[PDB]
Amino acid sequence: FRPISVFREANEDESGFTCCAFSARERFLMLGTCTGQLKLYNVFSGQEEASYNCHNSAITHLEPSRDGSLLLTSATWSQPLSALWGMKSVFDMKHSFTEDHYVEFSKHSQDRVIGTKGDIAHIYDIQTGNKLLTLFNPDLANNYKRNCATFNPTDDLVLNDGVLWDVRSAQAIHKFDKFNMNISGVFHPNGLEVIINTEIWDLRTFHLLHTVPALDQCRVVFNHTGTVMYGAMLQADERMKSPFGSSFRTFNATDYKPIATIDVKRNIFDLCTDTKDCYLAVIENQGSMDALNMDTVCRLYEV
Ligand SMILES: COCC#Cc1[nH]cc(C(=O)N[C@@H](CC(N)=O)c2ccc(F)c(Cl)c2)c1-c1ccc(Cl)cc1F
Ligand SMILES: [Cl-]
Ligand SMILES: [Cl-]
Ligand SMILES: [Cl-]
Ligand SMILES: [Cl-]
Ligand code: NA
Ligand code: NA
Repeated sequence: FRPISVFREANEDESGFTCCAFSARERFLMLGTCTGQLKLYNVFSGQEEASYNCHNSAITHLEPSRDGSLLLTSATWSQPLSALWGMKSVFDMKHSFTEDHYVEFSKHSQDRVIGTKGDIAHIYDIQTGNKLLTLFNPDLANNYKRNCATFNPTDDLVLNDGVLWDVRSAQAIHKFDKFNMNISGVFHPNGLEVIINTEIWDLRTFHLLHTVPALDQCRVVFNHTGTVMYGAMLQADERMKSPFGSSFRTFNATDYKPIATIDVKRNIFDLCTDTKDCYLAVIENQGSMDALNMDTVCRLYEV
């Protein structure tokens, strides 16, 4: 992890970056801020290129579509909690997801959005914004406090609240047993495994493949090729405070063997991987959770 670039929010007493994602445009990074702005920065120079007001509270998460035409944002407490924006021609609002505090695109064909409202998953059509499906079964729920619904790589399956759903049939296929209070789990890009906190399960048999203690209370992301997994531990759950602690870990995504532990000695707000297994960007807070304001920087690392 060679540092390449660092920058703070331009012309700001304290810097308020809260999240990041690589643009479809080379050399440009999208950043959310604590005042609900979306900014485009040159990641090498640190120059601010564009700014748009998206939310009336901190942006917590953002996801660009692969083709560069659409963007999902989420905010902490304002209404709507999540939104879809068009980024061709004039930056515009396409749809609002009033009470969904987390959203993702579908993965294979990016024609749908999946939103989370507490224990409930909502699936929407991008074109119409219509809610197509609600996935929720009170009898199967794990009631994970930090539930996030997600599609699998082929968009055929959803994981919501530790329940595996077949989308087409809107059938609960399997409920994974609950071994933590918070984390609901994600699909491995390999399409064969799910990672639910410290447990790795096989989708073809439902057997436990691996225990990975270091993944406790972690969010994870993969590099472009799905050969490396990055994890960072959430802080246990007024301005937005650092969602993560000060370390992230890398793992071989084929065998879950630890590769590196990186303590950046600053609490982490977000991490994003590029689309070419080359660069990582990290939002790091110079300030503590007791500071009046956050004072974040974006570091670009070569991996
Ligand atoms: C605390 O509430 C406000 C918040 C927040 C928040 N900011 C970034 C993320 C996040 O998960 N980012 C991914 C990457 C991504 N963009 O999905 C991430 C993967 C691995 C890493 F090592 C690192 Cl540091 C971050 C989150 C987040 C937290 C909790 C849950 Cl349940 C869901 C979330 F999206
Ligand atoms: Cl600038
Ligand atoms: Cl806020
Ligand atoms: Cl827990
Ligand atoms: Cl903080
Ligand atoms: Na730089
Ligand atoms: Na705002």
